[PDB]
Amino acid sequence: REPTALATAAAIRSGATTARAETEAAIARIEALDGAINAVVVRDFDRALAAADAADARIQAGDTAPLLGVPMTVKEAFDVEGLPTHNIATSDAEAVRRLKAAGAIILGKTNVPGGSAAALASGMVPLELGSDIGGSIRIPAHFCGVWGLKPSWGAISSHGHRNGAETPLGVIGPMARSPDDLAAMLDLLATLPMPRASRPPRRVLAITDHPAIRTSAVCRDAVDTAAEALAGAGIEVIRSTDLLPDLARQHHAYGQMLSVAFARSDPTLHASLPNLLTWLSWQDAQARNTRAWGRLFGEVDAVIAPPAATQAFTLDISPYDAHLAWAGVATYPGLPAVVVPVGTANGLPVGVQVITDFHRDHDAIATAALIHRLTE
Amino acid sequence: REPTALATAAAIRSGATTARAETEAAIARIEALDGAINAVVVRDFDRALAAADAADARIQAGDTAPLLGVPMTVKEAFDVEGLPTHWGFRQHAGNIATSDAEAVRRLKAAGAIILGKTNVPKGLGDWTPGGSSGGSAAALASGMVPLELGSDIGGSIRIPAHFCGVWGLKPSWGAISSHGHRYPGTNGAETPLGVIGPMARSPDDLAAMLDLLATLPMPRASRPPRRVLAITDHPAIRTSAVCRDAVDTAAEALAGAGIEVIRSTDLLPDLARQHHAYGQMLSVAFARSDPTLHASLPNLLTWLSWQDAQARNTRAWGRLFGEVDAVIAPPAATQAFLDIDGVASPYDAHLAWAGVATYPGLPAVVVPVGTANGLPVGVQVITDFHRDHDAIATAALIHRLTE
Repeated sequence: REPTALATAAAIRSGATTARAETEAAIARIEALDGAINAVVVRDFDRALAAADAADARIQAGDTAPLLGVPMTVKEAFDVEGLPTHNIATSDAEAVRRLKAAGAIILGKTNVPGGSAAALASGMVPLELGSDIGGSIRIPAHFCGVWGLKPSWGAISSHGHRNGAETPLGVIGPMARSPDDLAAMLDLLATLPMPRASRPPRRVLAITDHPAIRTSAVCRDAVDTAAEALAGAGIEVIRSTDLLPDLARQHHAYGQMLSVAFARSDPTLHASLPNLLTWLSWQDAQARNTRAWGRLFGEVDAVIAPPAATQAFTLDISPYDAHLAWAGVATYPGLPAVVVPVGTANGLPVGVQVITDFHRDHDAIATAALIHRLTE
Repeated sequence: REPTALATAAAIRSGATTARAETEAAIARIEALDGAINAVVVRDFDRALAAADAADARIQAGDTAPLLGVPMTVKEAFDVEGLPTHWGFRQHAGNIATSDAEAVRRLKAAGAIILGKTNVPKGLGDWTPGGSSGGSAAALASGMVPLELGSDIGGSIRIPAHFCGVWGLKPSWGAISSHGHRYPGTNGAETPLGVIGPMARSPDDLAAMLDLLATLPMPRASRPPRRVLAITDHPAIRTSAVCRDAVDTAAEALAGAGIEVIRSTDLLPDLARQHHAYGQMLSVAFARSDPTLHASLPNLLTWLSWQDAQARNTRAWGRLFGEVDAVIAPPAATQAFLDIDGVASPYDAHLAWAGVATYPGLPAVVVPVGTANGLPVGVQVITDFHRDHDAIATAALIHRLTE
């Protein structure tokens, strides 16, 4: 039941603890627990302790930065100066730069999924930083019972996260065990200030079935539980609308675009890339999809849905993207989506994803928080 | 000249005039110039007066949205609800915009009155300088209206502003939504280059417009600049003496106010390579226009590689902006006197000065700095990505100092 990031920060500021203590304790927890959970695959414990010392000095000098002294890890795909990335990074990723400027201590990097989600769930650290490579923020968060924000496309710079430009599906985003933690991370990471949460939602679309994959009853029931809780608080919940984009076609288009990213990654598959004119048509359809979602969001304030179809589930040197169907609902149009834990079933976490309109990230967090409070 | 937009808005707020009066006056000024300047090619005067009435009601109800009652026009490329956008229908009603472009929506919400739409700027060799040829810039320069709204992929904000002696912001890439705007002849690949932006006769006007138009809040102006790079030569084209001298005038004014002006730096990205890469991207954006461009389309891997190089370019500019606060340069190679902002080829040298800021996505303000040979001449002020407000402030400083 370890404290939140904001709680740790305020405790360091108030003199109830120090950055050094928090870093020492987190190292101990990792060494204790990572024995059995191999999450922290790149350790930077000595430099971290020295940085904790630096942060303590800052605190004593009266500095008031919102994550000062808070230990954390980040996905191994982020450059951290002097650590390896799949090759030694000569500079920090932009997101890492911003986290350090806010005072956080990077203890090391977690293995690609859910490393980050495991580190959070096991209590090792209160903050983490993932990236949406096929639902790699939301699905681990759902599997492991923690919180994740897959932000609006382009909200946060992915410079230093792995030859340079932003990709039309990929985003980086915060993971935590608290919505207030997510919100503070978003405000630190965002290139430009994101709109503040508006009024509580008045109407929500709840969906439980996706044409591309069968969803388990547990995941469906979780959405239903959330829907009923919202209804009970006087929010109107609908289950169908003419403004819902065609999810089958959307999922097909998502898989096409996703396969480009992975075809480009290996020269042997370079022959199978589409031609430029096809690519430009795919980008136009993506843009249209975003606008279609915008129209839906003229009628509803949020969409609630499964994060994934299930709960948590060689001599050779994936084509199958239907497990990503639920992730692609938000990813393809670039909409923000928060995964929130809503309980355990069969001794395993289950969450719900809350999708809002483009740039309504803060609302996704607030509505997720509302669901959590109403579901206890 | 006529008052600025912010001056008009304060006069309406103070009760010195009304939106109705301002709209009546602007209509009269447009009609007065029908002989010589036909820039307002789509007119919506009746609905405008009713919208002026609405704005007056808002004022009476205590609203203080910053453009309330201020008349304006917008480039004909923008959708305005109830006015023609050519949608390809072989009937009238099919070609009527059913909604405002996002930028127009924002302007109207802030209280501006859209009287109508201005002709797209005329091309190089088709040219108040030029009469109507400047479109938005001509409407501003002639005093018809104090606010305008343009779009710029190869200079159609900056260069008309320079030709006509008015102000324009080519914002940071992505700063303002281009929903409801269409670059004729493009195929989606113009998206990494094109921006929409405000035009006015005042830096304060530009700054207020930017804040109303911006999707997300833009950083506030920081301290005054301490160091500026002045450049007068581009490898792809010869620049006229007068355009060079304008930069020199601005440089000397800044220097005289104690700002350090340099003329060279190791951190200046390679303008020749950048100009070539800009032309390549334009040749894809406009490939629908021409069988030759269609034939010479690259493969996808090459396209994606061009986008990576563009991203690297932006960062190279960022490194330059760790040492200087602004770059001042010609807006264009001359003064006044398939279609890519007035030119017929993606590789036309006349785009050189436009490309300096366009390719990396940097903000650039064009500011009038006087007249030579009886024609306006301006300077473009380029700042780092998202430092739009600094571009405007530095432009404003230049203007004050060259009085």
